[PDB]
Amino acid sequence: NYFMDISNVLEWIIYTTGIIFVLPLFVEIPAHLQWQCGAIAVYFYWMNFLLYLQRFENCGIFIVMLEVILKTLLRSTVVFIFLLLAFGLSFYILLNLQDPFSSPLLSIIQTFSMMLGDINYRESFLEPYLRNELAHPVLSFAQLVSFTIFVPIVLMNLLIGLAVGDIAEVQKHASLKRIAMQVELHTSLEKKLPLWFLRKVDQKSTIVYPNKPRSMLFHIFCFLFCSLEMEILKQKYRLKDLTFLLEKQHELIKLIIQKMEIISETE
Amino acid sequence: CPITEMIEYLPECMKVLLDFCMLHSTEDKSCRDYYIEYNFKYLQCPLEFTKKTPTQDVIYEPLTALNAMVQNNRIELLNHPVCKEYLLMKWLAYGFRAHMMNLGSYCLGLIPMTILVVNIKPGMAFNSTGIINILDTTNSYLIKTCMILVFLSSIFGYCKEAGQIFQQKRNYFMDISNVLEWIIYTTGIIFVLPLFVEIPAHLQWQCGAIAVYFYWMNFLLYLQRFENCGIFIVMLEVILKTLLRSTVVFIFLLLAFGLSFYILLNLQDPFSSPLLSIIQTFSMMLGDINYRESFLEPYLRNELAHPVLSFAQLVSFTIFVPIVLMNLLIGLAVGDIAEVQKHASLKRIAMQVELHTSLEKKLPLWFLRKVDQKSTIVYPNKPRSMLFHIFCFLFCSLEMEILKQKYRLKDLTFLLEKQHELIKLIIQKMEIISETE
Ligand SMILES: CCCCCCCC/C=C\CCCCCCCC(=O)O[C@H](COC(=O)CCCCCCCCCCCCCCC)COP(=O)([O-])OCC[N+](C)(C)C
Ligand SMILES: CCCCCCCC/C=C\CCCCCCCC(=O)O[C@H](COC(=O)CCCCCCCCCCCCCCC)COP(=O)([O-])OCC[N+](C)(C)C
Ligand SMILES: *CC(=O)N(CCCOC)c1nc(-c2ccc(OC)cc2)cs1
Repeated sequence: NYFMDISNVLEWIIYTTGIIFVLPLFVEIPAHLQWQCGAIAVYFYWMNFLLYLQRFENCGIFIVMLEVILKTLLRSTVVFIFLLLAFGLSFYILLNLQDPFSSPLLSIIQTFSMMLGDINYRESFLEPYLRNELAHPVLSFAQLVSFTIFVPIVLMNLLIGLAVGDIAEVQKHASLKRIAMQVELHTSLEKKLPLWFLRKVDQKSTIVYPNKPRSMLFHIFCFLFCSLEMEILKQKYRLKDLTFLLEKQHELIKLIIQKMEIISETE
Repeated sequence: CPITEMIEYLPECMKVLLDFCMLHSTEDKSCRDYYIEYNFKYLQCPLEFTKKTPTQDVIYEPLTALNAMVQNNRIELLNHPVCKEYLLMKWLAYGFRAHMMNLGSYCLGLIPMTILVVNIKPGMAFNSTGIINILDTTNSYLIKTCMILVFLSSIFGYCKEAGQIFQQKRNYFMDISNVLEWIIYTTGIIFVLPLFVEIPAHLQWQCGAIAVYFYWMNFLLYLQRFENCGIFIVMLEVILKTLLRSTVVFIFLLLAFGLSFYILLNLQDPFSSPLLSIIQTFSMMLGDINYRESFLEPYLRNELAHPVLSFAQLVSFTIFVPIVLMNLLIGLAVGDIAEVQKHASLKRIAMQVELHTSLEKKLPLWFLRKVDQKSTIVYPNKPRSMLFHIFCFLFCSLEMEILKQKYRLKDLTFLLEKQHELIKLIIQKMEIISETE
């Protein structure tokens, strides 16, 4: 049941790679492989260490917001791939004589770096144009203005709007989510402990002295640790009771007319 | 028809009517032989009323109840499991095959041009026997077949497009997808023509650039038919239309700053011509001002005519365009995306049911009689049929209450009026002795 879990996979990568980084105390290994593994291990240790901050109360809401934004980015990745591959192969054909666009894969990585707005207009477009070093100059400037309109303007603002919507959705229900994570942590931890330890550690009542201060280190830890629908439903209940009582009263009045005595008002 | 009437007026009774269409077999969820049956007898008309007939004057569009539920925004009925199984059956009947055929007929022209680009150095003239610089062999068997595939795909695209010309009859003129197909087909023809007529390499690569741009740009429009992707395409459409509405304010403000910098900074190379100055200010829009290179270092060498006016123009440009205008575009994008995601879950199922009800009107009636079904049987205990697992991994109210309140209060005041009339009748017919005067 643990196969569809990324935390297990991160632990596998960390443990194997940290084994290979340390093995020269038994078996001699070339230094290239050793530092190649040390890089991946030091990356994934501190990357995995964010997942242990989810258990705290002052931190876990940022981790769950980061999770939501990252999943939405994973949903947009296919539009990213196709649009970026379009612009990358177009710049590969247009700007072949320059060093950043020599290979197609280098051109794709260059357009991915140009995504944020580092276009390098003067170095790659203008100064080759003033030295007659651009084949197809008009097509090149038209490609430049089309790339500037599509990717850094439209797509980035799309990501910003998606992030704003997701963060508003998360912070709609933050205060319930915090206490839900705490009670889930305790009710999952309690199912594994033995029963005699539960009988020996629990309590049934607490006594709090508000005048006496609590027990320096605790002060530093405290510094680091720092409805219409139900109303209309009640309205509906009261109106239903009202119409029931009025029906009974109407029946009694018809009984009065049925049993009434009429003299000197007939015909 | 009363089913459409129930969808229009009382949808919560249609919910119960759909609840009668779900049958549980053994009422034991642990059994491996346990199943449930879905019946689809109320969701559509008989198929004879669908096709136009000289005897039957009236017609009905296919998927009747689903179209009626889409036009009345009854999403709680669309999320009912009988409707989900109905769309799943309708997709596995004929939708997947027609969709994969329509995608493959385009991908057959898409792939070989990308192969032909990434396996030939640009700028060189290439022919069926190889690359001319002397002739380079050892790839000619691949290059020849790729050029033949692109040529054949382009001429069959012409034939399909001319069929749509003689079919649609000038209603297709206000459509950008037809125009993109025209550009793709003509330009891919011109990129491949040296297997018949010799063409200079400059025109050949000039056409190859435009073709490889517009193939992958057009290929985004075929992702709109999927469910996991099309909402991004429609959000991109909305944002791009709003940018097209703001383009005139862009043009006037940018032309102001461009001609001002053309007059001020004439001695520098990026502002030599007026059109180059306009393109330079358009590039400076995002925040790449080049303060040190264009403003400060000419000032410390006494190379600026009008220095005070130049720095005032710099601070005015920095305030207007990268601060105000970009934040205006961000606010417009946030509002439009919130508006789209207000109605996402209805829009997805609406696109799916529109795709099926548009595809079904063209198929012949005997094929409809031979492919459809009336009931499905699902075994929840037995897993479905590796490749399917990879495909599943890649594929992963106050107003009505106050209205009811108003109805009940109106009934209440009607009954109280009748009761008041009866009490006045009691006083009219009552007998009074020993209480008179
Ligand atoms: C030209 C190129 C163009 C390319 C564009 C492509 C664009 C596409 C971009 C991104 C899409 C892919 C995202 C990859 C994983 C995201 C899912 C995820 O972690 O969310 C969830 C946590 O979310 C969090 O809040 C945790 C965040 C920390 C994890 C970071 C590890 C990443 C290191 C990799 C770097 C590798 C590089 C190595 C190089 C040396 C985990 O999933 P879950 O099951 O929901 O929750 C279970 C959580 N518990 C219970 C386990 C706690
Ligand atoms: C100094 C300069 C300053 C200038 C500032 C100017 C700023 C102005 C900027 C932009 C305004 C102009 C935008 C042009 C078209 C936008 C309309 C459009 O596609 O929306 C809709 C789709 O929307 C989508 O979601 C599809 C998106 C993909 C299409 C990309 C093709 C563009 C390539 C061109 C590049 C050319 C360069 C060539 C160079 C070699 C299509 O229209 P629709 O009818 O609503 O929907 C029908 C959709 N179906 C049914 C067909 C599916
Ligand atoms: C409203 C609609 O979609 N239906 C419901 C179908 C369920 O009952 C079979 C319609 N029914 C008719 C109809 C007309 C004539 C005949 O021939 C006997 C059958 C059904 C038209 S739409």
